Amino acid sequence: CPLMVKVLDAVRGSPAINVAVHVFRKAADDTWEPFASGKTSESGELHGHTTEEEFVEGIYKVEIDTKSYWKALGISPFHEHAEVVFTANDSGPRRYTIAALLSPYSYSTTAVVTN
Amino acid sequence: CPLMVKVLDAVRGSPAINVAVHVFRKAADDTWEPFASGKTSESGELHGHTTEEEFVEGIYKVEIDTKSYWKALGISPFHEHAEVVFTANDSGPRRYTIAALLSPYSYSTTAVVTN
Amino acid sequence: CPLMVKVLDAVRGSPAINVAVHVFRKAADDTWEPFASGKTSESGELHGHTTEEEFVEGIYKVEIDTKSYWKALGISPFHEHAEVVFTANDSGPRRYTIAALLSPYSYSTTAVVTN
Amino acid sequence: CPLMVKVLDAVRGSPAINVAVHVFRKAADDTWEPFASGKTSESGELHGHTTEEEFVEGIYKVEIDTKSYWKALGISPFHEHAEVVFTANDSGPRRYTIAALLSPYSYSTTAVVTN
Repeated sequence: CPLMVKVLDAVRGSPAINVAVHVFRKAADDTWEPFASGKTSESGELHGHTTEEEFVEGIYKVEIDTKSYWKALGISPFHEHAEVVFTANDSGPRRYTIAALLSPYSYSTTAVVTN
Repeated sequence: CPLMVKVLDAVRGSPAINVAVHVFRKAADDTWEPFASGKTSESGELHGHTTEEEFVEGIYKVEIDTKSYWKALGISPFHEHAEVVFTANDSGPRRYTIAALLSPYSYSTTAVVTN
Repeated sequence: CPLMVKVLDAVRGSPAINVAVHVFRKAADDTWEPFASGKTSESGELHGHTTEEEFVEGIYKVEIDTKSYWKALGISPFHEHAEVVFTANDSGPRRYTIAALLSPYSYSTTAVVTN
Repeated sequence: CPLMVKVLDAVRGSPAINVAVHVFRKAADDTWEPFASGKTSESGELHGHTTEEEFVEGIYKVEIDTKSYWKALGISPFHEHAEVVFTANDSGPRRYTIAALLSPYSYSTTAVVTN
């Protein structure tokens, strides 16, 4: 899998489990189009999305349903969701890991791009 | 100024100056309508393009043009922009400060909401 | 105020109020000597206990009592405190703002240095 | 291994490789005492420190030589190092992962505690 998403909960000090993640690729009309989606596992990971075949260069959007996650915990959140928009540039045979750290009123996201 | 945006550069330890910010409000037809925009000052702050009257409840999107900022500094960043989407004032009027901390392959964003 | 400390609560989306902060300066004998201390205000800021004359170059340590803060809110946090250690003014006098963003199992800290 | 340290570089979008990490445990005299140390691997991880035998409850300090890491890259950093001080509380048979995200003028750290 060329694109991995890892979500952490900065409140409980745990993986963020059962979080819905939708991945989209930018299409000609500059409209978003579904690409991949799933729920994070107990390790907080959303795994084997697409293969290296369909993971072409382009603009991708990763949308993390943070709001539903916090509501499930009884915690009042600020964000409607977390969005990560980036360019996949084809250079070395690279894996992208999108990491997200969640708190009710803040999140951070980091890309780890490895050979 | 019920909506303030503050942007910091985590690489230089400075305010992120001259960063473009666009604010959208979700309209009735579920599309995004332009609400306010500006560039951060020398103190990394974007102030009042918005009044308290005009800043009614709704879903807002703050999009920070992080890519142009890194590129103008000779850096090729991961993300296209930083997006912050939230519901505003739905329990009455609040002041919101959206803080963003920028690195080339990482950003974080935090909301400070005061009465 | 050449040394300012600002602390935010990522759980409540608010300034972190009444947070204890201790600043130490490394002395000649390689131990830490007490330099300044205070509690954050309602705006989450700790201001001037320091003058520009007294804030000479050296290695400084800013220790933020995050544990007492979470516990006073009914929360059992991971960390004992947040520590920030840095060399100050070694190319002439600067203004430093140390920003800390707090969650129970996570914190981040950022330095903004201006001339 | 009951305690893992994972370090990321928010500048290059990579694991932070070859970073020196020193772990200390709080001793009776309220002095720090060496516990474990090593260099992060190419995956940015410092692995199999101690066993569950010697990883008892107590106050631990993880010190990450961020300054040497940035100097090796030609990047001028703010921090002397990053320090993470926490309490290991013995409850479920738990693994602690200490994650650190580094930028020249900022870092964040998160604990992921898992069964």
